[PDB]
Amino acid sequence: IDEGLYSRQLYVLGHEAMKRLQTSSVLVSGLRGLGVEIAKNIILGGVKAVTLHDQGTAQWADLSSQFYLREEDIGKNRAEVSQPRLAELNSYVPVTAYTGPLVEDFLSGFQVVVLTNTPLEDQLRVGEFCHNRGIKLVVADTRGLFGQLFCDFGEEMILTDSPLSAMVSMVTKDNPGVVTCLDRHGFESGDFVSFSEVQGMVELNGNQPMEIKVLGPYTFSICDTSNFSDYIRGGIVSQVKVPKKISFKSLVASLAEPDFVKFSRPAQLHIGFQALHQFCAQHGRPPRPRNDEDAAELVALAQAVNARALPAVQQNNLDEDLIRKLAYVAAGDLAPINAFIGGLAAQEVMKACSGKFMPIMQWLYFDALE
Amino acid sequence: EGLYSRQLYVLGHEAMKRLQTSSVLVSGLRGLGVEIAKNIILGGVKAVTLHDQGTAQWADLSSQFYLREEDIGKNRAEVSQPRLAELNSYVPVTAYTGPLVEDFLSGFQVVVLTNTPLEDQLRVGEFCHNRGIKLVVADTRGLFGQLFCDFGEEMILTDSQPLSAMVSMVTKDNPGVVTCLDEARHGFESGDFVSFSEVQGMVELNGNQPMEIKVLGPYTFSICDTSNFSDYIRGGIVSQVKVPKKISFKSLVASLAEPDFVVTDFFSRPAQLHIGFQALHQFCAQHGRPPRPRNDEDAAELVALAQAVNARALPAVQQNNLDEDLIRKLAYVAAGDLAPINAFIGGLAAQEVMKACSGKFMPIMQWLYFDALEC
Repeated sequence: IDEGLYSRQLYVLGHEAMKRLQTSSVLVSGLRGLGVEIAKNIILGGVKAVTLHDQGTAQWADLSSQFYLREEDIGKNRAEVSQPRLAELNSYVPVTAYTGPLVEDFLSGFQVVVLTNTPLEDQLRVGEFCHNRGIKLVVADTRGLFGQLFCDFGEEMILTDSPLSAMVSMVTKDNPGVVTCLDRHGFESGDFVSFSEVQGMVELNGNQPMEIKVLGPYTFSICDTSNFSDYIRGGIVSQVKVPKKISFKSLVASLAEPDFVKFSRPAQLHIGFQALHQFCAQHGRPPRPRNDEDAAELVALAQAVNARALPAVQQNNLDEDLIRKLAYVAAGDLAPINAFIGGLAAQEVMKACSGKFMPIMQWLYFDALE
Repeated sequence: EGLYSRQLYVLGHEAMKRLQTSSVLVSGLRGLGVEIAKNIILGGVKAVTLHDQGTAQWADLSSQFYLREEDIGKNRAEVSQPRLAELNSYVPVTAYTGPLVEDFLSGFQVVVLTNTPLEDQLRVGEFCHNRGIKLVVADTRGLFGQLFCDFGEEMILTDSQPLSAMVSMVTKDNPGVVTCLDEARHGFESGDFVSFSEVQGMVELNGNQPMEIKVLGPYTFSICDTSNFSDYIRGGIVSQVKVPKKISFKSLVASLAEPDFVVTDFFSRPAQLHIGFQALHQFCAQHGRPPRPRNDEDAAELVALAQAVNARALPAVQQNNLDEDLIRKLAYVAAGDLAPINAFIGGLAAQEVMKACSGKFMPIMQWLYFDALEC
């Protein structure tokens, strides 16, 4: 909408004005701490609908961080237990539970998929599918003090970013208002624009950036101006944001060729996280703290992961200290971390759900106590 | 003898069974506050007290998951409390709906302020600083977040070319004792955290998490218990990983005026938000409401308030050219109460509370300012 201005759309996207057309349905997979934080945020955010997927049952190790699980739930399905309490967050957002396999024609009924507590192979599988049939993917993970966030919003996303100016010769009081000037173009459509020094309709000056619709070299269409004051000559226009198609690698691709985005050494976490999946897949558990053996194993795995990695990621010297910290600190499931990363993950979902604002560039790594 | 990274987990709330020393006040039960509370309770602090004098409003409901439409008009702290109490049977949760008087405050080790007017933030912060009560201030204005920490001039924490020394002996004992002849040996003090490589015989020392050091003489110091290790044979290098410092935190009053910012300590934008937030507080105290979202006159007033805050500002904060786009944005923005933001800021603030209760770890040095945009 023309009336909806840049700052104002930033809100509506970030769950403000919840009773607005909501178009994207979301699968949140994995209902341990991380996923229930994400699902809670996402339902309060008011996305069209939300399905909670889990094939695992509630375990003692899950109780600490999952605020909707109790002692009376151990052994019952995590999604089925969480769904009633999550459904009560708001009347409008339908919450459903699915305990089946993430089969391709099931996933296909979704615009967004969040993966949590998911083995690496399943991430690659689900992710290549999602990327192929256009489903937007958020992958989120917490290993003690460390966090990981991935996004593939598909090889197409129109993103707003940020400067050429023109000199206002006239603007109408029409719906939409129509700006003019002397010899201005390149504004095209979808550009957001700001004003200053506009005599007459002073209201255009301090306004939010407005979406533009170019009609020609001298004229573009601004936000509706019917209920404003009449115009007089003075005034300059500027260009505040422009759209760009950003192309996203699939998870399988980005894993090998990762673009990174507060932690000082993400490529090493990246390597470290890979090795961690390899460890868990071997042993069936993460590394125990107070266990210098598991940590040595993880270092061996990290070294090999580093050896096999493409020249981009590949480190000349990998931080074995950092890897050992990751091993010793992998057992942990810590509410404040989950809540924090669950926060970031939910804004990713919201971005994937509408608006097209700039998503995390596939990989983000975090240290809590650096 | 928890090794160092095990210690980080314990601070985190990894084990809630072990003894808990600090009781916490969370004031303001709006969505940001309830988020912090819920995190801190799952985290297993000794005791939480929820404070709110205000009643559940329409705008409170989108965040603040516990509140529903039925709760409108009931006190936010009291509605929030039974549900919060179910999260952890080890953690006593109770509501208080009275004013923040000195008698009430004095019992707490850590006080968290959300939803608090500035003049109340400063009065409370002067008090907590004088008593050595650790303060955390957390705020959300739509897409913008604000985070503040005062852990007292009493705060000690460990931090990071690293000092190295050669090992002459390690006893097999509880605790084990290291003998070291290096001239470097002088740099190592009690409470340093230390790690090893190249140790022969007692190989279990090379793998381990950094352990805390107690110095016994000019040539010796005591590490973690090695009673069940293998006999030390020869060689080895002891390196200094972490080193304890005493940092002094400015109280909130002083810190408002001379802020140290973070994601700068782990340039103009936070200083400018700092101003905006100050401006925003003044605007709200005057109009009894925030700037309306579609109102350019509100936005232009905040710019004038902010421009004046800037003029009074000190060189740490003051700008030659104030980004009025940022201020106008913040005004267009203030109404917002977004769940993913409060959650994420509420995660961070909770980590801080944790550090305050049992932390030798680096809290936010002064202010952390956030915008919901990423590079």
